[PDB]
Amino acid sequence: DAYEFAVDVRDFSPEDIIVTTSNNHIEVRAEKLAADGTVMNTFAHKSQLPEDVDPTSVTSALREDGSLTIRARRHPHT
Repeated sequence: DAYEFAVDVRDFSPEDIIVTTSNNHIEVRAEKLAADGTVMNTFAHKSQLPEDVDPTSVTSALREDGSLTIRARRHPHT
């Protein structure tokens, strides 16, 4: 089984969407610029992964409905 959550990136461009991970957190972040290029819109979704989720297995899939799907596999205890 894997661990996944969704992010709302509907009004942003793929270039500005960024996924930053580390030992126990994932950080999705985007920002939409105007014609000139001034930031008119930005957010930052910073998650706190469980201890069994491997942060190096994080795949990301943008879909046509404007939702970003973060996905990481977990090695549960046995």
